[PDB]
Amino acid sequence: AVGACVLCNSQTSLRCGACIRRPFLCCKCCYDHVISTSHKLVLSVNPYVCNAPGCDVTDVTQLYLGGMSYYCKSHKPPISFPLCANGQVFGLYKVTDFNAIATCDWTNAGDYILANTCTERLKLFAAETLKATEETFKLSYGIATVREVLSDRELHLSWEVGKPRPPLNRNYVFTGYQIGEYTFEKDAVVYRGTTTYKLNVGDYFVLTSHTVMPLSAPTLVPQEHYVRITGLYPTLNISDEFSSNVANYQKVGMQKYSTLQGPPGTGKSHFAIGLALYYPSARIVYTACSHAAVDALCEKALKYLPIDKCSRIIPARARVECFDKFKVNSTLEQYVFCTVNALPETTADIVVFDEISMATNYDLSVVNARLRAKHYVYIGDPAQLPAPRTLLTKGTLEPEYFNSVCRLMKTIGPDMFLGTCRRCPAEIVDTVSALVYDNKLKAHKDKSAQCFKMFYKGVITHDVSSAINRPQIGVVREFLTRNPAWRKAVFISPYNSQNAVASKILGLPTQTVDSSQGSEYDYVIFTQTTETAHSCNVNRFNVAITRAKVGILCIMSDRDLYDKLQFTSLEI
Ligand SMILES: COC(=O)[C@@H]1C[C@@H](O)CN1C(=O)c1ccco1
Ligand SMILES: [Zn+2]
Ligand SMILES: [Zn+2]
Ligand SMILES: [Zn+2]
Repeated sequence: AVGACVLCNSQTSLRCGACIRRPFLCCKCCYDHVISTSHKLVLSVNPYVCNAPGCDVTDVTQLYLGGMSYYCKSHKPPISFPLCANGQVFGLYKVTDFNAIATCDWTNAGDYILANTCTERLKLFAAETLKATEETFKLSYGIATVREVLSDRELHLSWEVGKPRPPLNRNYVFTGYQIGEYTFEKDAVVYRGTTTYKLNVGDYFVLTSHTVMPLSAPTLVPQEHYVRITGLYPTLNISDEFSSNVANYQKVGMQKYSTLQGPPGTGKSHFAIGLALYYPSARIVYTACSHAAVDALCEKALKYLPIDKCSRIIPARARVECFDKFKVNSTLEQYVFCTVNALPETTADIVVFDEISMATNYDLSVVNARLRAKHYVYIGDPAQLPAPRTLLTKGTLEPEYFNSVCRLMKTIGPDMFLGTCRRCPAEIVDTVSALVYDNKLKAHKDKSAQCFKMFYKGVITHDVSSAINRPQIGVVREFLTRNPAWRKAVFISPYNSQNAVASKILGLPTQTVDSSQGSEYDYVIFTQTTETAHSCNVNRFNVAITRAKVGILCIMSDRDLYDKLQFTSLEI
């Protein structure tokens, strides 16, 4: 019970017993906490509760010190001192923002704003607290039981009465019972098992709530600026292919950490892998939150880096199919590609953390705790999608509040910015450059004259809360008959239920805006489906239209985003 104050580091025997994390609070801070919030239980070796038998007084403001013991106003001895007095709570070794983080339910955006504007120790407190709250919320959902098995990829479920049903999509991974993790999509429903198993009737599935470990390392280490490249040894013979990033690679060796903003198709993977060719002796650990982002770094490394010095770290609890061309789980190889949740405890000359808009402050801290590096490089784009905040229902979370890295990129600017989009036809580059990049993103490709927009509200239907717009899919079908080259297009929408309907009617491969991030396709057909804050989110809109290399067809619902699209308008 002897620890350090989460607000001023002063040693104390006190912990808040009403806080879900039970943080150590010193005498000065513990008082300021209990007197301002509903939190009145204070813990030490022994809790601050009335020692008199049968007495249920646990409020520290109603308790006193009777010799070396604690009693309430009804049981205290004549010579007794209040525990709460003189701006302090008695203990050993004798904040407005800490109060709000400790008591908030994490359903408002203002909660996440505070979690990113507070001090560094409060960012960790905020991140463990939020993650613990997100986990305890998983238990609130009802158990799903197999009623009947139709085929190898379709079934019917029975839900627990009195408990809400969790939204059916890929963002919700059930744990089957220990018969492997499973996922669901919309009485015909689709079952998806990680471990192949002959679907058992009666066997149940439950969202496996994982334990929230405490945070020790900061989100960002303290920044250091050096006079020369430190601990890294550059080449002189540097491939012309990567010469455009030499000044930026040197910037990386002259700072403890650096931020890189890379809009879609500006060369982020190319920069990440090229940094290994610039410091050829350096041991680089490549990390991201998702397996897809780590796999995209593996694909780029396979093309430029020696395969024998690469290793893809895969957790023994192998959830989904990932990169197979490196030696698996060899932590000591020069190049280690691994998700944040699977990071081993090791050191590196450079740590590259990719897809930074998808990281939370919890992930930022874990990386600093498992990896001790000479240099840390954060790559991503705050104009792209953030990690889903399952508890957030009220307010919109702005890019400067995604995490510490995003906050820096939106306030003091990124250290480096990849200014030329090489993927998209100019119509798309011109649209997103004005929308989210302050006109600083430039097009490399010409206008393709294959970027179309159509304003068509259709009819909005719902599969619970996930939306469907069948008339917008009907407009796509009409378009495909008249433009059969577009049959090679990927259908994209902000809703999985819209995607499910379009998969059956159009036969095109399907992808939500959120799962399309990081990928590129020749042709994209996007239906906005609705005009909600979700389908109108500028970061989501930016990701949606920057997936295309050649052509895009946008069937729009919102007049605003439709008018901003610098595309050829279509009629019907
Ligand atoms: C990369 O951006 C382009 O290619 C743009 C859009 C394309 O339609 C024409 N273009 C020109 O730069 C240009 C200058 C003079 C005549 O055209
Ligand atoms: Zn304190
Ligand atoms: Zn508390
Ligand atoms: Zn009492």
